[PDB]
Amino acid sequence: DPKVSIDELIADPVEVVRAMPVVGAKHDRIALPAELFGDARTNSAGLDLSNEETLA
Amino acid sequence: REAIDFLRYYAEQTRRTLGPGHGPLGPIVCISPWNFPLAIFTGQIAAALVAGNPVL
Amino acid sequence: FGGRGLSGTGPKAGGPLYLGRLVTTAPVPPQHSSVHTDPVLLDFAKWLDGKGARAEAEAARNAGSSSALGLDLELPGPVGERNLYTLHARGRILLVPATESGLYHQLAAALA
Amino acid sequence: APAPFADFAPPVRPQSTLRRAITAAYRRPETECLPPLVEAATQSKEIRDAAASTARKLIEALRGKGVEGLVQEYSLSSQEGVALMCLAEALLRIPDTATRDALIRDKIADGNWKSHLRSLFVNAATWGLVVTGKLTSTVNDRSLAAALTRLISRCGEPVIRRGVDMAMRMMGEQFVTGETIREALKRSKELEEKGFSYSYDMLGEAATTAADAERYYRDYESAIHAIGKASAGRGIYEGPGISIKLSALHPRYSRAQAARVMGELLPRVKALALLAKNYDIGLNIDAEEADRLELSLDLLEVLCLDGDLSGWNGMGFVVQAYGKRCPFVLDFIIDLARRSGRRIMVRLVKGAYWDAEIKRAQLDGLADFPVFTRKIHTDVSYIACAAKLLAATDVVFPQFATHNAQTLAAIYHMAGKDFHVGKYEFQCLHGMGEPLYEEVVGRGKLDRPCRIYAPVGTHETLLAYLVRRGANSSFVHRINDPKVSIDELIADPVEVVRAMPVVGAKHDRIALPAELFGDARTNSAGLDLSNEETLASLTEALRESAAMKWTALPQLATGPAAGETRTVLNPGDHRDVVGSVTETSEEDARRAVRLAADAAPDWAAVPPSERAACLDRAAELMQARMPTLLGLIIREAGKSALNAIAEVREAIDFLRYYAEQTRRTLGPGHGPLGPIVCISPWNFPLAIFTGQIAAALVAGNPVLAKPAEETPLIAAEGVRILREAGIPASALQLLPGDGRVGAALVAAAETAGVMFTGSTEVARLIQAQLADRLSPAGRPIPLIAETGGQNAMIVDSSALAEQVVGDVITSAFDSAGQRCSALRVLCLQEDVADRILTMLKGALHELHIGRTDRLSVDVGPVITSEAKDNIEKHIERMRGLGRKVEQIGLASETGVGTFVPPTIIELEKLSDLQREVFGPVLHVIRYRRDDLDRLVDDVNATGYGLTFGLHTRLDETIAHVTSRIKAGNLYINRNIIGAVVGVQPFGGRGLSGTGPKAGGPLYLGRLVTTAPVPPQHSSVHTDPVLLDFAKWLDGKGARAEAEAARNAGSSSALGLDLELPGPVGERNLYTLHARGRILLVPATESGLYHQLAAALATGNSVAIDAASGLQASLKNLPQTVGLRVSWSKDWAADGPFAGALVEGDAERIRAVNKAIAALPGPLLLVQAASSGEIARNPDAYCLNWLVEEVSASINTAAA
Ligand SMILES: Cc1cc2nc3c(=O)[nH]c(=O)nc-3n(C[C@H](O)[C@H](O)[C@H](O)COP(=O)(O)OP(=O)(O)OC[C@H]3O[C@@H](n4cnc5c(N)ncnc54)[C@H](O)[C@@H]3O)c2cc1C
Ligand SMILES: NC(=S)Nc1ccc(F)cc1
Repeated sequence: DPKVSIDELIADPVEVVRAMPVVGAKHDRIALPAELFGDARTNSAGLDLSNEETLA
Repeated sequence: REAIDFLRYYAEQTRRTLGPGHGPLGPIVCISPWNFPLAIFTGQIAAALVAGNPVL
Repeated sequence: FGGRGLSGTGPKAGGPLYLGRLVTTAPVPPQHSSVHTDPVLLDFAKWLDGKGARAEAEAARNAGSSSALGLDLELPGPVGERNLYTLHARGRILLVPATESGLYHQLAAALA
Repeated sequence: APAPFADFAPPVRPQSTLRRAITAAYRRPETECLPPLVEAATQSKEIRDAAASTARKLIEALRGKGVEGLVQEYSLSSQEGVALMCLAEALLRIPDTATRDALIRDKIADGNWKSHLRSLFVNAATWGLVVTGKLTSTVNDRSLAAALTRLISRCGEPVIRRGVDMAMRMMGEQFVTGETIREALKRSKELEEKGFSYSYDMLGEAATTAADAERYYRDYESAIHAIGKASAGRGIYEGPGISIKLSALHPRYSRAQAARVMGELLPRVKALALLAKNYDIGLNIDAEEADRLELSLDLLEVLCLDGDLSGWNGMGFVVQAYGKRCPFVLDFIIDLARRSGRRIMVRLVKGAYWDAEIKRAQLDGLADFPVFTRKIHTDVSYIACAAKLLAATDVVFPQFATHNAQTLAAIYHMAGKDFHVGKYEFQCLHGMGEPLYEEVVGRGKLDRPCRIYAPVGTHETLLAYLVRRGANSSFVHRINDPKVSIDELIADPVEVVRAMPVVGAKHDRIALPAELFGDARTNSAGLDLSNEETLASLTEALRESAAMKWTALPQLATGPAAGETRTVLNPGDHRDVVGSVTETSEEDARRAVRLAADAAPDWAAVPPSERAACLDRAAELMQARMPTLLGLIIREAGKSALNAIAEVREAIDFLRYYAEQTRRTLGPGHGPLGPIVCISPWNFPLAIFTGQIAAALVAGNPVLAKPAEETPLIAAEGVRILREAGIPASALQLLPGDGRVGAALVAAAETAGVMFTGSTEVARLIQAQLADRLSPAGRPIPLIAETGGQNAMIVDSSALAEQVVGDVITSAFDSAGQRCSALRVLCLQEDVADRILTMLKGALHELHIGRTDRLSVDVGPVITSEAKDNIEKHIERMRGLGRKVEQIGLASETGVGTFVPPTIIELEKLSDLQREVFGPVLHVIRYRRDDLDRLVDDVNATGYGLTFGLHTRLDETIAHVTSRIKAGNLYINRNIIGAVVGVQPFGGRGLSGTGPKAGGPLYLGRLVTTAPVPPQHSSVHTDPVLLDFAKWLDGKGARAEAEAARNAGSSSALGLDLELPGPVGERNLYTLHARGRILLVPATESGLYHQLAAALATGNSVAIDAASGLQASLKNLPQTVGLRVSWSKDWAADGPFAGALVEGDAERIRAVNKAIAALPGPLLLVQAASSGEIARNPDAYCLNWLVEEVSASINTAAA
C-alpha cells in the first residue's frame, strides 16, 4: 500500500501496546459473544465442550 | 440457550412496545411439542405471559 | 423462525410481530415501517376519489403509508454471516365484505 | 456599437501588490502552503511544554463537568427521540400554552397526533443531528411516524410533556441566546457580570429578493439601536456588538455583480456602520464562501477609508484560517489598518463552509481547493495566522474564535504575560463555548476576556441553518468521545505536521477536481470567474477572439467548396458581425456522402485505440483553446461566460469519455455502420456537435457534420480542431447550411445512420425519410434522435424555499430557457405556493438581461427573431386568457438583438400548456398534497420524459414520486440542468428521444453493426415473467425457444443499478428498467417466441400484431405472461409503444418500418431480423435497446 509509510510498518508493537490507556483492551469493533445484540439484550451463553475443566 | 434467548427477546420486545392500550387476550392455551421440549415450550409461554395473558 | 402455507400461520417466533398477535390491539414493532407505497393501492385511492368515496380514499392512502410492505433490514448477528429480514406480500387475501364501504376498506388493506 | 468584451469584468479597483498576493494564493498547492505556516506557528520548547500543560488543565476541567437523559429515562430509540423532538417542535408552534396543553392531554396523548398537526418531520434531519450526532439529507418519515406512534402508545402524556420542555429550552435558550434582540440582551446580563462580552447575530443570510434584503437590513438596524442602547457607552471592547453577513443585504452579492455590490450593497453597510459608530459598538462583517472573500475586501477598503466613519474603531472583519489566502488577507488588512488609522477588529476563525467548498471546486473543475483538505492543516494555519495577528496588536484588535482547548492554550502562551483589555480577546459560540471559557475569563482563571457569539431569532430562523452550526474531526465532538485521550487532544498540530513524510500533502480520500474520475479519464478544467487574474487574462483572450475572422465553409474530403456566403450575427446585437458562413449546395452534400462512403473502409481500418487517441488529442486542443472558444460561443450563440465554459467542458468530456469507452469495448468484430449524418442544434453548438461527431468517428464511421444554420462558426472551429488532432478530412466533412442540406444528407443512399438533436417535428420528418431505406445488410437505418421535453419540478411543503427558488431560477431561465432540460412547469404544493411564488417573482427581477460579452449578464438573447416571435406569441396568448404573467422589464439596449424577458405564467391546470415553448418562460401550477399521485400522472400524460426535478426532504415522497415518474433524468433537491457526461448520462424517453443516452455506456454500441458489451453492463436479476414463459415454451415442446428465452433472461441487463463517480455531496445513480410496451411484428411462430422472449427478459409487456395470424401459437399461457400480452389490429390505437421487434424479409421489414414511422407519438426504436437470422444469430435482436436507462442525481448536501 503506498499510503502506509516505513515508519508505520516499523512501529514497535510492544511499546504501542504499553502506551495504550487500557493495556489489552478488546478490539472496539468486535463484539464479545455475550454482547452480540448490544444494549437490546444479553446473548445466551453456551458451554465449551472442548474445555477439560468444563467437561469435568 | 434458545429458551434463554426467547425469554430475553420477548422481554426486550415488550419494553420496546407494550402500553396500556395493548390489552391482553385472556387465558392462552400453549401446546408444545416433544422435539424442543424446553425451547418451544418456553418461547410460546413467555410470549403469552409477557403480553399480559395467563397461560395453560 | 416460521413459514407459510402448510408450515404455519405466523407470525414468526423470535421475531418482532409475535407479541402483537397476543394482544387485542397490536403495537407498532421496532423498526417496522417502509417508504414504499404499493402502486395498485395508489390507483385504487385515485379511483375512490373519482367516485367521491372521500372517507375511503383517505383510508386507502393511510393504509398505503402505514403498510410495512417492502421492509428490508439486516439483523445483528455474528461476523461472517448476513441475516436479513424482509416483508413481502402474502398472496391472495379472501375478502368477505358485507357493505360497499366495508369492501373498499378491506380492499385498501389488502392492496396496501 | 460597444466594442465586444471591452467592459467584460473590470475590477472594482486596481489590484495592489498586497491584493495580488492574496489572489496568487487562491488555489495554491497544499504542499506549498503548509511549510511557511509550520515555520510561522513554531514556538519554543518551553512554550510548547507550558501550552500542553494549560490545555491538559482545561480539557480535564471540561471533562469533569440533556436530550440524552430523556432518551435514557423513557428508553427511547434514536428514531423515537427524533420523532419526539419533531412532535415537540410542532406543539411549540401552537401559540397559546393552555391550548397546547389541552391538545396534549385530550388529543395527542391519545395517539391522535396526525389529526391536529406539512409533515411533522420536516426538520427531522436537524433533530437527528441533535439526537444521534449524524446528519442525513432526507428524512425517513415512515420510520419516524412509526416511532412516534410507538412511543406515545407506550409512554403517553408524560413523555410528550418532557419532550416539549426539552425542545423549548433548546430552541429558545440553547440554540439562540434569545428569540428577539430584546430577549437576548436581557439574558446577556448574567455572563457579562462574569466578564464575558457579546456579539449578536440576527441570523440573516443569502437574501433571495430585494424584499428579503430590506427585511434583513431593517432587522440589523433595529438590533444596532437595541444593542447600542444596552451598551450604554461601554465601548467596543467591553460592550456588546453585532455581526452581519453581506449576503443578507443584497440578493446579488457576487463578483459577477460587483458594480451592483459597490453601488447598492456598500451604501447599506455604510449606513449600518454609521449607526454602530454613533453608539460606539462593534460591527463585524462575517466571512462566507471563498468566492466572496476578495469582493468583501473591496467593501472593507472603502468603508475603512470613508471619512464619515472616522473616529470609530468598531469595524470588524472575519478571516477564515482554513483558507489558503488567510495570511495574505491578514497582511492586506493590517496594512489597511495602518493606512486608514483604524484599529480593525479581526476575528480569526477556522471556517464554516468546508464541505460546500470541496463540492464546489469539484463541480467547477478548478485547479485546486481554496481551503485546506486536512483538518490539522487548518489548525496550523490558525496558529500561524494568530502569530501574525499578535505581532500587530497596535494596529488591529485580534479576536481568536475557537472552542479548541489546544488552539486556545497555544495562543494564550504565544501572547505572553503583558495583557490589557483591548489588546486581544477570545471568542466562542453561545451554548457551546461557555464551559471552556468559564475556565478562562476572570482573575481566578486565565484572566483573558471572551466574547460570546449570540444567535438571535425565532424557531423558523434557527432551524434553517442550524445543521451547519459535530463531525468526527471536531474538537467539541472529540472532547465528548471516551475513546479519545487528553494526550490525543493536547497533541501539537504544528509538530505533527512537521513530522509527516510530505508536509502539506492533500487528504488521501478527497479527489482534486481534475482527478474526479480516477484512471478512467481526466476531468475537464474550468475557469474561476471570481479570480481577478483569470478575469484579466480572459478579458484579453475574449477581446482577441472578437478580432478573429471566423468563417465556416463546406469542408469536403476534396477541399473547401464554393457556395452562397452570408454573415453570422450576434443574437444579442445584430450590429456585431461574428463571421461569415459559406453554405453547402444540395449537390455538394450528396457528393460529400459519396466521398465519405469511399473513405469508410480506410477510417474503419484505423485501430480503435488510435481513433480514441485522436479524440483525446482533440480534447487537449479544446482545453488549451478554451478562452478563445468561449469568446466565439458567447457572441455566435448568445451564451453567458459561465455557460460557454460548461459547453467547452462538455465537449472535452464527450471526447475523453467516448475515447475511454472505445478503449474499454471496441474490437475488430464491432464493424462500423458506414457514413453517419450528424445534425446538431444551435443551443449547444459545440458540445452536442462534438459529442455526436466524436461518438460516430470513434466507432469507426466517417461523418457528415451538418451544424445548425444559426451557429456554423463554432462548428467549423470544432472540425478544424478534430482534423488537427488527426481525424482525416475524408472521415469528417463539414456541411453548413439550412434544412435543404440536412434533408439531402438524410436521403442520400449511402447514409448508414443519423444522429439528430433538435425538435421533435424535424426528428419525425427524418424518421419518415429513413423508413423508406434499409442498410446493406437489410436492417433499418439507425436514428439517434434527442428531442425536447416538457420538464417539470414538483416541490412539496418540506422543501427549503430559498433552495427551491435558486434551483428554479437557474433551471428555467439559464441560457434563456434554451436548454432541452430547461424547467417548463413548476408544481407547488398549495400550502407553500404563495410564499414560493412571491420569492420567485422577486428573484426574477434581480436578473440582468443583455448582450452576453459582460460578466454581469445573467440571461442573454434567444437565438433568432423567429424564436423571439414564437415565444412572445405564446406569452400573449396566455395573457389573453387571463393568466397571471410576470415579466422583467428589459433595457433599451436589448432592442439591437432578439431578447425575451424571463417570464412566469401561472396556470390553472397542467393541460393549459399544449406546446413546447423553447424560451425563458416558466409555467406554475399548484397542487393539493393528496393529489400528488394524480399530478405525477398529469406530468407523465404529456408523453414527454426528459428531465424531472423533485424538492422534498421526505423519503416516502421521494420513493413514491421517483417510482411513478417516467423520465430519463431525475434530479432530487437540486436544479435539473447541466447533466454531466459519464455522471448524469443524458437522454429521455417517449417524445423526448429514442436513446441511448449521450454520455452513457450504451451510446457507442448503437453506432456499430454488432454492439459490444458495455463496461459494468450486466444484471443478476432474471425477469420472472420471462421465466414463466420459458417453462411454458418447454411445456409446449418449443425446446430450442425455451433455451433461447433462458439465455435472454440471463443476458438481459434489466435491474442494473450503479452509482457513478462524481463530486462529494451528490449521489449519481444509473439504472436499467423496462421500456414499456414493445410492438411485436412477427412472421413465424418461432420468430414470435424469440421476440416475446427478448421483450419479457427486459421487463416489457408486448402488443402483438394481430395481422400476423399467430394467435393460436399462444394458447394456455400462464396468467403472469398473459397479463403482459395484448393483440393489436390497430397499432396506432394501442400505443404509445416504447420499441418494436420485426421479423421478415427486406420488403416486409421496409413496409413495417414505414407503418411504424406513421404511428403518432414517440419515435420507436425498431429492430428487424429475417426468420433465418433469428435461427442463426442469438443476438438477432439486441437487448441493449429493449431496456430504458434512467439517471438520478441526488443532492446529499441539501441538509
Ligand atoms: C464566535 C465565532 C464566530 C465565527 N464566525 C465565523 C464566520 O463569520 N465565518 C466562518 O466561515 N466561520 C466562523 N466561525 C467558525 C465556524 O463556524 C466553526 O465554529 C469553527 O470552524 C470551529 O472551529 P474550532 O477551533 O472551534 O474547532 P475545531 O474542531 O478545532 O475545528 C474544526 C474546523 O476545522 C476545519 N476542518 C474540519 N475538517 C477539515 C478538513 N478535512 N480540512 C480542512 N479543514 C477542516 C473546519 O473549518 C472546522 O470548522 C466562527 C466561530 C466562532 C466561535
Ligand atoms: N433543419 C434541418 S437540418 N431539417 C431537416 C433535415 C432532414 C430532413 F429530412 C428534414 C429536415
